[PDB]
Amino acid sequence: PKEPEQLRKLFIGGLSFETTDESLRSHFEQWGTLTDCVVMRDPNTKRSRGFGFVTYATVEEVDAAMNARPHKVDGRVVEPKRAVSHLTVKKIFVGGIKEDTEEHHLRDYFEQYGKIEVIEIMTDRGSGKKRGFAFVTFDDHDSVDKIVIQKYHTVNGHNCEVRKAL
Ligand SMILES: CN[C@@H]1CCCN(c2cccnn2)C1
Repeated sequence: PKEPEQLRKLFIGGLSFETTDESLRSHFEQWGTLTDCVVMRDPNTKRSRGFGFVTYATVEEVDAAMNARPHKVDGRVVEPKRAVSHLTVKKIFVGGIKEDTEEHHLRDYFEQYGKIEVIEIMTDRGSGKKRGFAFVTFDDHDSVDKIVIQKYHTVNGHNCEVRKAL
């Protein structure tokens, strides 16, 4: 069936106050079918609040829209983000990797979510032994947002716990 609607929405911040439901839709329809598209406005003045949201038919369409950033909508670069599960960060904690998980295990898996800048496999300050967790830093927050909404992460045969970090 259909992916949950929450996972198909993009919050668009930084809109030009002249962007309308129609111009936001015409822009974002380039990357998929939009089932919803709304500019948020003041209830009394009708003046734009400078943000809005679009809902795609599928998660792959959300991905396509995010991969097409930066988006310049009505002359202004906007800020799309997936809906809250916003804690906008570029780093994840990866736990449950035990002592046999290496850098290449984490890189080969996580590189398909985004461009990796740092992998830090955590070791004991006294003994140097691996502690069984790591941090991965990406160049952009959407990688992290995709990662943390998955129910499961399997890396090196381990079922891992993944959370946003700082
Ligand atoms: C072994 N438990 C670790 C130690 C410190 C890192 N940590 C987290 C968890 C979520 C986000 N950032 N860091 C928990």
